Amino acid sequence: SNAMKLYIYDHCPFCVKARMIFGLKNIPVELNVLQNDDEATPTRMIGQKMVPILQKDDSRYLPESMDIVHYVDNLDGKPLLTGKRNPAIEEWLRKVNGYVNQLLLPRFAKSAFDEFSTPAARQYFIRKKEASSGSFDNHLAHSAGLIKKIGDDLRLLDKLIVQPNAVNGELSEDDIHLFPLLRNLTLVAGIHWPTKVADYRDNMAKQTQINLLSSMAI
Ligand SMILES: *SC[C@H](NC(=O)CC[C@H](N)C(=O)O)C(=O)NCC(=O)O
Ligand SMILES: [Cl-]
Repeated sequence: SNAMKLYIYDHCPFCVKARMIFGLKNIPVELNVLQNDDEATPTRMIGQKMVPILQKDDSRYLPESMDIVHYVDNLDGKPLLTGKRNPAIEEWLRKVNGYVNQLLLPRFAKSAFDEFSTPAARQYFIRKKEASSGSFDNHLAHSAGLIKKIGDDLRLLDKLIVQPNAVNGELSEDDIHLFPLLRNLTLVAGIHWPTKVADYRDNMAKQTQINLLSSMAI
């Protein structure tokens, strides 16, 4: 038995990270999606508006995706995170995460994630992102080129994925960082997915108990 709760936004890759170990280890967790404009709830918990937040069995709260990942992986004394990391994956992720939000943010803002269920929450998101990283319409109008870019980058990634259940052969923090990106990329209609990338994406979604977004791709 456990009483763990995880406060999230469904679109947030850090929140996906925090959910992964629960799925991989079959540890129950109660997901609670917060409205994107809700400052008060997370502030009561941790003193700031940030997700993910884990509520531990003792009722105390733990923020920071990777701290949650390691706490939960370590709680039973037998971690699954046993593998080496590949500097090439860190580099690839840095490069892709540098431009990918031009595809993702405009699509998140148009999609049925629970954190955007109210018009106010959706507007809050749009306003904040557009005031920081530019026009959603401009980015959407550049989709063809951006889609070709991610397709090209995915072809290299394909050659680096060792197997569908571990990017480097044994599960590592590279899986924790890679899967959320691939999972959010399934919201982007038009991408050419290489075989090994698709197999890893599909298997990891199954093993982590985290849905892909293909059914609402746009
Ligand atoms: S994706 C939503 C945002 N979360 C984070 O960026 C978490 C980063 C932490 N360092 C981590 O958990 O690793 C977020 O909560 N945005 C603030 C907001 O007002 O939406
Ligand atoms: Cl990320």
